[PDB]
Amino acid sequence: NTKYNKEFLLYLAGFVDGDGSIIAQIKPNQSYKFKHQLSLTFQVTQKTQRRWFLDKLVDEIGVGYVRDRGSVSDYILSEIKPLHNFLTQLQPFLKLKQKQANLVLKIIEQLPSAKESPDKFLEVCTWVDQIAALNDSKTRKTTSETVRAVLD
Amino acid sequence: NTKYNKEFLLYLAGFVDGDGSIIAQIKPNQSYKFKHQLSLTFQVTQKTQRRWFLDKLVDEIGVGYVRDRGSVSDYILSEIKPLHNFLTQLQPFLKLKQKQANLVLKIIEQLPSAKESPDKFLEVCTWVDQIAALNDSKTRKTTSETVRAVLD
DNA sequence: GCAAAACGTCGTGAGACAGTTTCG
DNA sequence: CGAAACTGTCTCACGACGTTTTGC
Ligand SMILES: [Ca+2]
Ligand SMILES: [Ca+2]
Repeated sequence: NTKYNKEFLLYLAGFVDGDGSIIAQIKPNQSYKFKHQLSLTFQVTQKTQRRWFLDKLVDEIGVGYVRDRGSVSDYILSEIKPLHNFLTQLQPFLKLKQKQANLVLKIIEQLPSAKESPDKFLEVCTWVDQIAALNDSKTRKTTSETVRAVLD
Repeated sequence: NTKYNKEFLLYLAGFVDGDGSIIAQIKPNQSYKFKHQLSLTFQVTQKTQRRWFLDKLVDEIGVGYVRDRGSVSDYILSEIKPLHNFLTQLQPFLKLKQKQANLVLKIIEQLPSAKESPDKFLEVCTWVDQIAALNDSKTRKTTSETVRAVLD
C-alpha cells in the first residue's frame, strides 16, 4: 500500500478530470467462465511529443506503463490491486470523474464474489453500465444486456 | 488582488494543463496605433453539458465569463489586471503550460511600455511568437514577422 | 486607441472504447 | 479461467486560433 502526496494527488486529480479517462469494459472471451472478461483501466492520454510527462507518471505513481500509438501516447494502469489503491486516494479530489472512480472501486471490491454467481456477475456488469453513461461513450458494443447471453 | 486557495490552485493547475489553453494573439485592427491589438486570453473548454463546471469557475476565480459555441463551451478570461493576478498565483503549480503562463505574464508587464516604441511592440510581438510554438498551433496567421507591416 | 467582448471554425489531441494474445 | 498485456480506432471534445464589434 504505497501512499501518495496530497499536492501530488490534488494536481493529478485536476489533470485526470482534464485528459484522464476511467474506462470499465466487459470484453467477450470464451476462456472465461461467463464468456466475458471484466476489464478496468485508468488512462491518461497526451501528444507523443509530450510523452515525457506520461513516463514521469509511471515513476510518480509507481506502477503502470506507457504505450505508443502514433501521434498520441497513453499511460495505462490496469493492475487491480494497485489501481484500487490509486483511486482510493485520488477519488476525494476529483470533481468530474469522481463518480466513475468510486464505481470502479466498487467493482473491484465485488470482483471475487462475482466470479461465483451468474446473477452477481450480471449485477457488477451493471456498475460498468453506469460508468459508460457517466463517460462520453460513443463506440460501445458489449453492454450488460448482451452479457445476458448467460441464458443457455 | 484576490488571493486564491492553494488547493484550489493545485487542482485547477492540473486541469489547466489538461483542458485549458493560455493564448496570446496579434489581431489586425486599424483602430490601433500599430494596426494590431495584443490580445491575451486564458481559456478552459468543456462539453456544453458540463458547462456547469465552467460557471463554477467564474465563481471560484471571481472574474471571467462563459461563452457558448454549440456542442462546446469556453470559459474566457481576457481582462489584463485580473488575469495577471490569476496566472501569477497559478504559474508555480502548472507542469505543461508554465512556460506560456509566464510568457503571458512577461507580456502583460511590458504592455504599457510597448504602446510607445514601434520597436518595443515588435519585440513583444515576439514573446507571443514563443507561446504559439509552445502551444499546439496549426491555424495561426498573423505573426510578428507579419506585424512588420510597420515598415511604412 | 484601446481594453474587452462577440462570434466563428480548422484540425486535431483525445477520451472511450473494441478485439486479440499472453501468461501462469 | 483469470489478470493483464498488446493492438487498433471511431468520433469527437477540445485547443488555438481568426475576424469583427463595442463603447467608453
Ligand atoms: Ca478533456
Ligand atoms: Ca490537453
